[PDB]
Amino acid sequence: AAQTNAPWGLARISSTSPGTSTYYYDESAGQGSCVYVIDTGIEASHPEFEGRAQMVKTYYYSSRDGNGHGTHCAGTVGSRTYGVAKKTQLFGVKVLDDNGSGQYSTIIAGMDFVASDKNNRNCPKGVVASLSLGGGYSSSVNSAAARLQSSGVMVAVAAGNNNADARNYSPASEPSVCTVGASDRYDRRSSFSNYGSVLDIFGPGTDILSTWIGGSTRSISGTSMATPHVAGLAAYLMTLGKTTAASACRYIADTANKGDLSNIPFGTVNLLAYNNYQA
Ligand SMILES: [Ca+2]
Ligand SMILES: [Cl-]
Repeated sequence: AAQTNAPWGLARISSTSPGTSTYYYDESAGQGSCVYVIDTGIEASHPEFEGRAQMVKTYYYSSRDGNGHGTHCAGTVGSRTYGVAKKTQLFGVKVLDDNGSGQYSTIIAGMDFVASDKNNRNCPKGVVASLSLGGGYSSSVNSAAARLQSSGVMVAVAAGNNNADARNYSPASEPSVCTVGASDRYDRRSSFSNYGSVLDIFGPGTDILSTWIGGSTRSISGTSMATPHVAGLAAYLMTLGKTTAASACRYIADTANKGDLSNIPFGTVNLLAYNNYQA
């Protein structure tokens, strides 16, 4: 299949060079897989989700997404127009309030919940978790992410928007998970993106068009936007049976476009997520 006039991020993730506008992908579209979006929630009623999204847990007075950050990320995972895995199942875990903030005790609880809840769900192709959040270093938050990954869940986390080494940010600094950096439409490192040895892969994270609350859309930037590209790619590859949750991040790195990115500090991987689709 192909999506003409697709957002640049999707087209980039299916091409070996920048500047294209079509998104080539196998029509399986991650069907059978599940992606947990641990964020500010999801506007499950958005027409772009086609009823494939639903809230499963909130730690606040409502499960409604009053911020839009979570909805934006969920859309890059598998919305009809702006998603990587257009046929995946989306589950929303609300660990951040409508101001995009939340305590580490809540975020940890949210991750333990996904490790157990997946046993109630029908996900024969695998389970993915997308965490577009993070803060200061914390071994407990790192430990929770490692537990989630260990439980058989492909965990993807944002590297942070500090233009610094991700070693001082959690759960980004947890080596056992997949830490995603951000790049712009010209194969340059996003000026805000963090770097470091702990980074595993880069993704489109500058000027990313996706769904927003109110049945609308808008373009924002951040490693929060690059992580869902990788999460959706994982669910996509896992449906095709090319990798597993335990080795997905490694498979994406071995099949990535290498050397295309610029402004990559020495010691940081120069890898760009890529589906390697052939008709
Ligand atoms: Ca890693
Ligand atoms: Cl913990």
